[PDB]
Amino acid sequence: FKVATPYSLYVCPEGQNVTLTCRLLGDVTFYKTWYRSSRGEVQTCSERRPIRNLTFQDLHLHHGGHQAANTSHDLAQRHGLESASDHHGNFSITMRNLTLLDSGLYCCLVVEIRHHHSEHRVHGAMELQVQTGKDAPSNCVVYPSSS
Ligand SMILES: *[C@@H]1O[C@H](CO)[C@@H](O)[C@H](O)[C@H]1NC(C)=O
Repeated sequence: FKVATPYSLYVCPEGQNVTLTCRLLGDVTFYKTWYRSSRGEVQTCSERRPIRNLTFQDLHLHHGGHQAANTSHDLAQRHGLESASDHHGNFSITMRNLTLLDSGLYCCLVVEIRHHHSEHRVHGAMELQVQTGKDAPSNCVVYPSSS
């Protein structure tokens, strides 16, 4: 049971939209959320820092394997953040109108809860650099995670 991050680096200009993506390979509930963190030597995605004033708890989803889930219209409208899990193990966070305060190390956490004492936690890490200089790209440049 594991998480694939297609892309480890996203380099976007201010004012763009970006979707950060994690993909799930593998009844049971899932807890899935997003937070900014840091890339430690032995542990990455431990510390849970806010994304634009919201926390992993605000952005979290809780859904069954036959189920999709997304954050509310009022969250999207108010914070320009949409977190969404489709039926195909695609888990994403869509950020509207990037500012330089959006840069950071983003983590998707996915918890498989098979039972009260049976939780498996997996995370994916990806950097978002929001650029502001004359050389900033016209839209997101993205760097694959692998091969
Ligand atoms: C970002 O997304 C919204 C759709 O919610 C759209 O109105 C806007 O044109 C988009 N901005 C860019 C730069 O694509």
